[PDB]
Amino acid sequence: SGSDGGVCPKILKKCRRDSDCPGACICRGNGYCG
Repeated sequence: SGSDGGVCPKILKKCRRDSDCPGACICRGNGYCG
């Protein structure tokens, strides 16, 4: 979850790229949603 579009619920779902996460989420450096 970030800002100005970066909005995400709980993060515990892996992500390859930012849009790999469901919702308006992005991807953290830990290899999971943000």
